Amino acid sequence: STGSATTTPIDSLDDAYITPVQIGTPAQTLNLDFDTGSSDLWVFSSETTASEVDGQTIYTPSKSTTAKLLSGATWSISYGDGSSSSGDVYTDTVSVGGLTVTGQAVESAKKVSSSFTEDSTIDGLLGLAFSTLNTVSPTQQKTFFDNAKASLDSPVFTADLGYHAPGTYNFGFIDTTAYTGSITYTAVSTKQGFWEWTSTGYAVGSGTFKSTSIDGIADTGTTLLYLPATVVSAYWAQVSGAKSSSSVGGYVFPCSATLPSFTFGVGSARIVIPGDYIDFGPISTGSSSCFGGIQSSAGIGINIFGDVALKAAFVVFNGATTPTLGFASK
Repeated sequence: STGSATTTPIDSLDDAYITPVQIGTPAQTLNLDFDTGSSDLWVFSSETTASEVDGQTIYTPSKSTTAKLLSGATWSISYGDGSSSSGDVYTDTVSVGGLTVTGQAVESAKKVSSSFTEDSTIDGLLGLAFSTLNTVSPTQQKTFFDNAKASLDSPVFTADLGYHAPGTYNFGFIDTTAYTGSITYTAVSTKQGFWEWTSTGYAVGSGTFKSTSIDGIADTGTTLLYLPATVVSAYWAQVSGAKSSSSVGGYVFPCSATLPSFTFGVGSARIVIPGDYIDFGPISTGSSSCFGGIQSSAGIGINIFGDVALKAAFVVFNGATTPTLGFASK
């Protein structure tokens, strides 16, 4: 089997991408944030505290003839940005782009933190990291991809995120028309439960490539590119007037600037992020200070190849017995 679904930016900045997901019978379609940095499929639901729901579409298990309470199971997750959610668990039929999994754990939120309530466009998350990170207790549950894997033509999914445009998540096949050149594959460590890999270096604009190992995660659920402070300082030093602002929370730059590209290495291959992808617009409406799309990871504990980086590539998440990542230009 295979599946193919379009993923759509939630706003004009590509802050996140939503993909329609069919849950239950008859189908209830919710728009979920596919997140290769986590491993829970959770949804706003009829059980979510009413004051914490503000425009999201909810899953109502009592209206699904295939829903079953997973008795005794609870979940609770805290994300790297400080947000969180928790609740109980149903199993139900879940379909993405024509690919159907029966018995998928659907984590129904009883509580969500304010950042979720305040974003009416995201109805929940669909985790695509390794199932070892799933938070369901006392019986850990598998991700949608792990449940689908055995049925897929090939045990892979691909992320093809758009710049200011829709893109595609494919399951079970690699669309050879979706990229240029060849796909370069690179080793993955699953020791932390992430799609963790080592970039071979970087360049700023037309500058020389610096060969240096940068360990980080491929994370579709993170907006920006978070790299070591040395690398980030080297980038922003090429933008007149750019500075790190403690009050704003990162590097800002004059909105009048033209940003240089940023290149990252994948083996001997190179992925070029155009400068325009690094512009996240005014820090507040009407400001002439703009927020940068490359930020320091120093306060995180891990480097994160988020959407800014991934949208410059066609990315293969190869879930074979020994997982690997593939990157191609497009």
